Amino acid sequence: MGKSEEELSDLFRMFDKNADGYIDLDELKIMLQATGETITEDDIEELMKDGDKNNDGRIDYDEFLEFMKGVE
Ligand SMILES: [Ca+2]
Ligand SMILES: [Ca+2]
Repeated sequence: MGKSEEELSDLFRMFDKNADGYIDLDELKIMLQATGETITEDDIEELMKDGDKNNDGRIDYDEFLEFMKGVE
C-alpha cells in the first residue's frame, strides 16, 4: 500500500513462519538458516529482548510495529 501501517504487516507474516501469530526465536533462526550466515541462538535471544517490549516471551504485531523500524 504505502499509505501507513499496511507495509509492516506483510513483513510480520514474513517474520512469522508457522502462522502462530507472534515472532519467536524459533521463527528468527529459520530466517537465519535461509540466509546461510553464522547462526547464534544467544544473538537471537538479544533480538527477542528488543522485540518483546512487554516481556511476554513473544513478539506480537504491536511489539513488531516498533521492532520493524529497528530492522529493515
Ligand atoms: Ca510466529
Ligand atoms: Ca512480547
